[PDB]
Amino acid sequence: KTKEDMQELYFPTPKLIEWENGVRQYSTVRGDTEVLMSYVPPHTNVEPHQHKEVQIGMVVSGELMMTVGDVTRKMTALESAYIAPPHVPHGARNDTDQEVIAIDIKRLKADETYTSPEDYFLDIFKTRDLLPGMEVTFFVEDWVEIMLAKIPGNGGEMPFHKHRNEQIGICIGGGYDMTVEGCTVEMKFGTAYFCEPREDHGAINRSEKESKSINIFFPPRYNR
Ligand SMILES: O=C(O)C(=O)Cc1ccccc1
Ligand SMILES: [Co+2]
Ligand SMILES: [Co+2]
Ligand SMILES: [Fe+3]
Ligand SMILES: [Fe+3]
Repeated sequence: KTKEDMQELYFPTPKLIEWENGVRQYSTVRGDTEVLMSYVPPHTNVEPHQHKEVQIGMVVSGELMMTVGDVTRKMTALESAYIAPPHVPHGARNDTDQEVIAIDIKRLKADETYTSPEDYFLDIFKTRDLLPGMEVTFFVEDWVEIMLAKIPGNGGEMPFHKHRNEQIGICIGGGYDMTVEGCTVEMKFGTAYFCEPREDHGAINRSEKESKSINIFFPPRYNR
């Protein structure tokens, strides 16, 4: 209805969560899904836990030793992702001298079955550009597609559209305008958006440089 009301739906205001061990997170929520961007300090353990929600994790900057179930893997920035199905224990250590920036999606929606690869970690692959100039890379599982998109500056654009797939995402680069229904927000590093099925959305990068985004489809839209 109103601007504020749409903004709070589609571009929820984040809360900052701080842990005793020094991890800070920015949490944004719409209904069945939470996006959490975490800053994990050098040489820090993230204690293992487990929960009924599924969790998808990816590193955006730095390098993170991640453990899902009994699989431990080194996660490289923008080249790694895993799914921890409901109740599978997971934890991590930033074993480096550098901060780690990560994103987690935590989700529990009716009528979704949360499969994962047998060893949890997904394999990235390129495809042809989504639109010319807009390079994308994906991880895909039966119920979720993760699309990393580089939107060029100087008017790189995703035309305004809708689809039945739910689509949630986060700017992980400089910035661009994103619009959902009646609300346009200037995306910054970390800004999350949530589109329910059929809500119209599009984006335009008017800055002078490319911006990156992680865009996640429930269920897959491109690699079905
Ligand atoms: O492919 C789609 O459905 C999209 O919405 C893609 C997208 C990519 C980058 C910014 C906004 C939307
Ligand atoms: Co978790
Ligand atoms: Co879309
Ligand atoms: Fe939802
Ligand atoms: Fe320009």
